[PDB]
Amino acid sequence: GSQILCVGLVVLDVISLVDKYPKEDSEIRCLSQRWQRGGNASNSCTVLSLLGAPCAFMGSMAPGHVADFLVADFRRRGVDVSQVAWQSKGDTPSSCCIINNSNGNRTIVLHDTSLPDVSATDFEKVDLTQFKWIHIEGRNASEQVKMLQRIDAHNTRQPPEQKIRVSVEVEKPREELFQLFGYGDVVFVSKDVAKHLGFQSAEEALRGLYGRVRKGAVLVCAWAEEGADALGPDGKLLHSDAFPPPRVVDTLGAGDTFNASVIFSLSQGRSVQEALRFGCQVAGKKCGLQGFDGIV
Amino acid sequence: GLVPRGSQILCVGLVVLDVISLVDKYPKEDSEIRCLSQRWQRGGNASNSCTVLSLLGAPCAFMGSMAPGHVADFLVADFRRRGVDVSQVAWQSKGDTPSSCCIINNSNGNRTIVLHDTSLPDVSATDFEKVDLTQFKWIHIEGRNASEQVKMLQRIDAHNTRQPPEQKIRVSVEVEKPREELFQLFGYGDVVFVSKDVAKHLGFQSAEEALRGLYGRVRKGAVLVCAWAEEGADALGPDGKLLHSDAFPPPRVVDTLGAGDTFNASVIFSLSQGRSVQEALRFGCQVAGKKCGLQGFDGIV
Ligand SMILES: C[C@H]1[C@H](O)CN1c1nc(N2C[C@@H]3[C@@H](CO)[C@@H]3C2)cc(C(F)(F)F)c1C#N
Ligand SMILES: C[C@H]1[C@H](O)CN1c1nc(N2C[C@@H]3[C@@H](CO)[C@@H]3C2)cc(C(F)(F)F)c1C#N
Repeated sequence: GSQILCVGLVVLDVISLVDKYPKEDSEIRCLSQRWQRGGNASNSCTVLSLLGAPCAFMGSMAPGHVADFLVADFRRRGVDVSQVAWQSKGDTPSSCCIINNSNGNRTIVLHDTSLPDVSATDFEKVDLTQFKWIHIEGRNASEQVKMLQRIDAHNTRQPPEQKIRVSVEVEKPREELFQLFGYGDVVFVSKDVAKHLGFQSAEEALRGLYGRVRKGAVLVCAWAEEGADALGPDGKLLHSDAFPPPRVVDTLGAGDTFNASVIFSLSQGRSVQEALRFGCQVAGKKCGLQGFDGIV
Repeated sequence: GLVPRGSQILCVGLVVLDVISLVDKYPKEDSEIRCLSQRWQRGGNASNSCTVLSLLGAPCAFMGSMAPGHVADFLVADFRRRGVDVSQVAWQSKGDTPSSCCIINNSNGNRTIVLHDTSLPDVSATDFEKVDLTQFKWIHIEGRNASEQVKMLQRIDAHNTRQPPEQKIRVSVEVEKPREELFQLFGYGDVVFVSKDVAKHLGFQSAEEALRGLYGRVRKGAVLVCAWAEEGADALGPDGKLLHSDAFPPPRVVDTLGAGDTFNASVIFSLSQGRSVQEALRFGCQVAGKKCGLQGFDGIV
């Protein structure tokens, strides 16, 4: 019961730092370039390791030079990679990220290689005893529901102090993913998902979606520079203002920084209010830096 | 390994990793869109000409700057996949190996480019001075860092001065960017290639106008070459006779990226084989035309 497991994507982010966002049909020169290990669950693993949490990553990779870069980067961070679902078909996903140096805006052109996703059969072969917390990035919902049903079955057979805490992230406005609201002790819903469901604020989103979560769950919604809100079974709306840096330089992975920090703070026994504040604090600190170094 | 004396064609210039993404619509700032296709391609003028030389059956070598890393590894493996000798690469301790990002809009064919950064130092005259020239029969220089490249050209001239006419290294220069610093390179090389883009920026409306207007800038005996895309290419040598070749357009145009480099490599290859300027022009247009109907460089020969 020592590690935090993150199930989701690992993507090579090919980043270009620009003075201004390029206009269509133009040729602009970038200021600088870097390769960064990306993906939601993968970025959250980076943040958890930097916060001092033992953590593991579970996701699909294909053998090759890009996987080697990613594996060496995970290993450099102290991220346990023993649970990686190695594939025999498809390439590892990669993406072109354009980071605007004047405001930190990040634009992503993702290349989805259509690598097979982590399955419920892959998850069944995992020894759950070493994990205190399991975070699932919503992707292949029907297959992930079976993974969540397996964690529930395990917890059923465990004393309350040995129960694995669960968090779920619904970040894409995909109908298939909305069944994941009913799973996990902590549900993270993105601003994009909230707006696509017609909600104009985090408070509207939380009140409008709480009926979809399981009994006792906490629903969390970060609204970028407007801060973040949480709603638990007591019906009390919790809010944290954002911690914007004076100069926002790189927002790529800000949401993942927030998720990992909320998870970390809750796993340390801190209140939902404290975890919300800590999440914004670390997300804000990150927005003032290129990448994840120096967040702690 | 052992490279036989006077056997290789060297190309000095840029190598870049081109990340090309095809999108249904241009992305709005701060958005996450999925592309239809994404390909990593080795680019750069000297680099593309190297690919074409290898496919034409010429032993060839690339000289350009790279920094150790994963971008360089991909580029090195791509050069090797194309049979390009990479022993002359100027490995750098500072800067990034060039990487560019091209977004192609599938709904209108628009190309948006986020060009590589300028952190990597170019091949210097000091780097070039440490190169034993005996293994090269032809040295082609892609005009970049002009003042440094002039010293490289002056070194090749010094070498040729003490060689019998059959062991003299032939030289070609490409002026492809409309940058003033590059225009001093017109005075170097047995063969000078001037792009349509450079010609138009100097106010020339055709290859004939460009060749007649710029011939005064080349060294005694040099041949000035100007390809004008689907209008074909022209050459002008010391005899004052304008030479022309019509283009050889493919039945369906698929990919024109690297067509100019294909033409340069083919002209160089044909001249290195002892063929006339007229024959080399025609061969250059034939290979450039064949390439335009193909995706990439496979199947050009
Ligand atoms: C997670 C949320 C939490 O609600 C505070 N925090 C911030 N999110 C920001 N986002 C989110 C989205 C990225 C893309 O992944 C864009 C920008 C920006 C800032 C900041 F104000 F620093 F600019 C902050 C903060 N603090
Ligand atoms: C090198 C020149 C030479 O003058 C014949 N050759 C061609 N160049 C073409 N270009 C070049 C430029 C790309 C942009 O990267 C546009 C298109 C097109 C054709 C073709 F007729 F096939 F379409 C041909 C030929 N042959």
